[PDB]
Amino acid sequence: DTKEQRILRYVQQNAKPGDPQSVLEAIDTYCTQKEWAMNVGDAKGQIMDAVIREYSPSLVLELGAYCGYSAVRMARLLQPGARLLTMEINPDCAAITQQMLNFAGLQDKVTILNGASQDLIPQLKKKYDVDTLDMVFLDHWKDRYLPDTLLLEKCGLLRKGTVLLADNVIVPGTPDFLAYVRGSSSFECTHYSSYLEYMKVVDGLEKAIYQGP
Ligand SMILES: O=C(NCc1cccc(CNc2ccc3[nH]ncc3c2)c1)c1cc(-c2ccc(F)cc2)cc(O)c1O
Ligand SMILES: [Cl-]
Ligand SMILES: [Cl-]
Ligand SMILES: [Mg+2]
Repeated sequence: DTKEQRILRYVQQNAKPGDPQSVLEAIDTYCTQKEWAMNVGDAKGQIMDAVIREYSPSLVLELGAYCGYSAVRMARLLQPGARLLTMEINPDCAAITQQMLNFAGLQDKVTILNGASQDLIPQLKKKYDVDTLDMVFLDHWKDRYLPDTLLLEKCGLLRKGTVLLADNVIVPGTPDFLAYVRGSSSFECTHYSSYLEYMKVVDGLEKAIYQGP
């Protein structure tokens, strides 16, 4: 019996089906009071919400769903018809995420793909009928942020104005990605200082807006 299963059960027993906000609150309570977990959390979550509301993206890709906290956070603010694709390599966590979204009533807005970003990204166009992405949320292995950004570009998935939003650019940190986007003319970057989920430790989000070649 895992921490992730305990989080899901806590949601199911302490939130209201179909009420995404109650789901977020339940997860944040459990992770504050019972067991820490690597959800983006409320501090960084509020910044995410402000970004999502600014851009109202029609198609979002998330790398690293975990238990679905960020997927619930984003999907609850998407406009009608807008969609989120989220990728998760750990099959147990993919299943938790699907159940989390089902409980939240967000399952028609989100597709949870069980697999590795580097395998799935090149299939997005032909298999998932993607043209280009409006926003990408990076929250998977930190050493994959840079390679998968470059892969997204190679596959023609970025357009002028695509918003990349990256978790954990301070802790654990993603130093190659951060140096790269901040030094590249193809990205316009902004740093949003915040706190590591459920902890009094500084962390932050980076927004990197793609500008084309
Ligand atoms: O490391 C982190 N997250 C990534 C991660 C980690 C483990 C497993 C997976 C498996 N999921 C996965 C992987 C690769 C993938 N490829 N395609 C899809 C896909 C999906 C992903 C993380 C760590 C901390 C943290 C830990 C400890 C601490 F002290 C402070 C902070 C805080 C966070 O907010 C974090 O996000
Ligand atoms: Cl999350
Ligand atoms: Cl928090
Ligand atoms: Mg994270």
